[PDB]
Amino acid sequence: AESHWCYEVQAESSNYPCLVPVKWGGNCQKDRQSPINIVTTKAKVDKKLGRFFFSGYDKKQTWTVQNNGHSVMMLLENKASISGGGLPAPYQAKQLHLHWSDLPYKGSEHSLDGEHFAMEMHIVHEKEKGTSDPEDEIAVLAFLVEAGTQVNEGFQPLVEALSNIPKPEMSTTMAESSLLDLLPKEEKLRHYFRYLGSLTTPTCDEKVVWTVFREPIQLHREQILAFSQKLYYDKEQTVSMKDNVRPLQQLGQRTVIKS
Ligand SMILES: CC(=O)/N=c1\sc(S(N)(=O)=O)nn1C
Ligand SMILES: [Zn+2]
Repeated sequence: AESHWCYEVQAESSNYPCLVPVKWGGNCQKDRQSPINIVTTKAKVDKKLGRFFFSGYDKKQTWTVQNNGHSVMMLLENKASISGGGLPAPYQAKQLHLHWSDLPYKGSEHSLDGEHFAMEMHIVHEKEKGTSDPEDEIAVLAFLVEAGTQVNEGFQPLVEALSNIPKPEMSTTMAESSLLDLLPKEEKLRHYFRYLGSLTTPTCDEKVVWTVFREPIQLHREQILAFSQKLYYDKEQTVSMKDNVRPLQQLGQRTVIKS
């Protein structure tokens, strides 16, 4: 590898050389990659995909949030977990991070019926294994974010914290908030899409069971813009953090199912 991985926007916005997505190493060139476009009418209903159970999602916490140089990430340190969702085990929550742009019609990694959303939020969980690595070691819950004029009060603690972590490796503490504050209303999360894929940054390991919820989070345009306005890819603050999005990958011979 001749330089550090980057997103296209970083290569375009700086003279410092870096490895763009089509040139990424690791497992990034293998054939079960994410994100993908989901043709919603072609995903078959699987009745075994029931409701999710969220643990620790309703509890108010003061989360640590940090700029890791390619996103903003909340550290969930196993303080939450999930089960159900047609998942084979409970999964422990590790981190939450986001991908975004500064235009309403792009910013998501996945697309639904060829539509990208303003952001996409990933909550990353790790499988509770038994004795008897796997294709489903990691469960990522993906939520699409739609831009509008509705102020999302739940997001405010996160949005306000952004001012405090402009540069990579900076961390801060968010005001009291729960994970549910960040999500659509729980009852609306019964409809989701499911497929097997990869992590969307190097080394892009093919060990993710993906869930993409049908119901979008509503965020005000200016709450979304706060991400590109307050954050930077680099300590020199030369490239505002936005378009931290991997281009679409081919489904190949994989199948997408839905609840
Ligand atoms: C270690 C870890 O969780 N990193 C991640 S989370 C992730 S993502 N964007 O959720 O698929 N991609 N990568 C590389
Ligand atoms: Zn992600």
